Amino acid sequence: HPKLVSSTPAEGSEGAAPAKIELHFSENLVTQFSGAKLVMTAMPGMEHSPMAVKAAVSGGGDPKTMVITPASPLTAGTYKVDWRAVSSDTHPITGSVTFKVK
Ligand SMILES: [Cu+2]
Repeated sequence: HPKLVSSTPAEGSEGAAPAKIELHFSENLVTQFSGAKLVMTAMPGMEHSPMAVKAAVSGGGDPKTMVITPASPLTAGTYKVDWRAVSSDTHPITGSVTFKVK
C-alpha cells in the first residue's frame, strides 16, 4: 500500500535492462534503515533462488534523490530491485521494483 513519492527504478520494466534506477522522496532523510538492493531472480529454476547483484546506491544532485547504479551490466532475465524508504517514525516503508531484461 505504502510507497515512496516517485521513482524511476524499473517498474515492471520488461524488454531490456535500464541505465540506472531513479528514486525521489519529498521527505527522504534516511538516517534509519533506508536503502536499496538489486537481486537477480531470473525465472524459477533453482527453487526460486535470488542473488544480490554488485550494485551501488548513490543520490543525485539532491539528498532526497536516490540513484541506483550497478557496477555491472544487467543481463537478460528477471530482477527485483528492493528499496526501503523511511522518514522518521519507526515502521520503515519497504518496496520492490521488478523488471525483465530481453
Ligand atoms: Cu508517513
